[PDB]
Amino acid sequence: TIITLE
Amino acid sequence: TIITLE
Amino acid sequence: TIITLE
Amino acid sequence: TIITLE
Amino acid sequence: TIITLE
Amino acid sequence: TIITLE
Ligand SMILES: [Zn+2]
Ligand SMILES: [Zn+2]
Ligand SMILES: [Zn+2]
Ligand SMILES: [Zn+2]
Ligand SMILES: [Zn+2]
Ligand SMILES: [Zn+2]
Repeated sequence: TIITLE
Repeated sequence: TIITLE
Repeated sequence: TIITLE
Repeated sequence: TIITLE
Repeated sequence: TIITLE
Repeated sequence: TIITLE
């Protein structure tokens, strides 16, 4: 699982 | 699962 | 699992 | 922002 | 921001 | 910011 917030 | 918010 | 906030 | 995975 | 994985 | 993994 990948969760990314830039 | 990939969740991305830029 | 990867969680990233820049 | 809310991201939830159960 | 809330990120939750159960 | 809250990050929770149970
Ligand atoms: Zn993954
Ligand atoms: Zn995936
Ligand atoms: Zn991983
Ligand atoms: Zn919110
Ligand atoms: Zn918040
Ligand atoms: Zn907070």
